[PDB]
Amino acid sequence: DQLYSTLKSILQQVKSHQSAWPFMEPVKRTEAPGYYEVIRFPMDLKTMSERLKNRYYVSKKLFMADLQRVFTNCKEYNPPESEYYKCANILEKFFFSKIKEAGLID
Ligand SMILES: CNc1cnn(C)c(=O)c1Cl
Repeated sequence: DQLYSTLKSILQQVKSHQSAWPFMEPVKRTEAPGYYEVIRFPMDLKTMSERLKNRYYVSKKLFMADLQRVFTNCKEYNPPESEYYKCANILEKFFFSKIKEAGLID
């Protein structure tokens, strides 16, 4: 399947990015005590990798939703000038450039 191959490529490029490090695994409670009382829909790149493997991403829309959720969680939780927020905006720019380069559409 060509969608799977394209999404796998985009996701791995995102994961290899220097600004992806905060988003690689679920936020640990020890890193942010009470995070899971605040953030209703946690998401991270490890979870997305498994979802990709399990053939969840049958559309661009589903893939976009999860990656975008990584960023919105980060911006909802963290101050605008925090390193985490800064990484989210850098990685989001990159993400959208990868979507465009792949020609990924609905
Ligand atoms: C390691 N990533 C983390 C850690 N703490 N918080 C609050 C975050 O939002 C993220 Cl992405």
